[PDB]
Amino acid sequence: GVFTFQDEYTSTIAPAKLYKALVTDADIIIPKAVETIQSVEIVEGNGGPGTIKKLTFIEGGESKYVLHKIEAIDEANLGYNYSIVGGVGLPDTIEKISFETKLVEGANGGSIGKVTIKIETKGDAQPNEEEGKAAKARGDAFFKAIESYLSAHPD
Ligand SMILES: COc1ccc2[nH]cc(CCNC(C)=O)c2c1
Ligand SMILES: COc1ccc2[nH]cc(CCNC(C)=O)c2c1
Ligand code: NA
Repeated sequence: GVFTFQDEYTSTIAPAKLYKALVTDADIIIPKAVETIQSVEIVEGNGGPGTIKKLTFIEGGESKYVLHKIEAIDEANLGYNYSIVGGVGLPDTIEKISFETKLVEGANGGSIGKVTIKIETKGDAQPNEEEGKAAKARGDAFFKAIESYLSAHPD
């Protein structure tokens, strides 16, 4: 099956500066800002499409990682697309999960962060609702931590 999900986040922060933190300078900023993420590193590639990044994080007290493959990166248009290509544990019935993200101008010089998630499953399997809830919350917390960090570090 094929399933879509969307979420949106608002910030008082300007979109180009949020995108620099989230994407350009992600390998430095994300582990500083996000207290459950230990590291974000390039496993292979030059930063462009095809690049594989490894995000190491703690969950339930246990060290885990996930691998992200960069699918599109467009700084001019504040766009970044990636799919999950590996990690700890099993996908179970999840064949594929990709993300499409964009930042746009929001209220009073601020931003809106838009994320579209596309999940492909085996046959008639449905995406797990408890894991969806957890993912949704993680996304919220992630975007919020980045905002906190940038605010606490004017520039
Ligand atoms: C969670 O909210 C958003 C919103 C707009 C976004 N743009 C770019 C990213 C970063 C995507 N990097 C990772 C490791 O997921 C993003 C996140
Ligand atoms: C609360 O922040 C966290 C904590 C652990 C994590 N592992 C992986 C991600 C990336 C999350 N990116 C998006 C677009 O949802 C992550 C975020
Ligand atoms: Na961290």
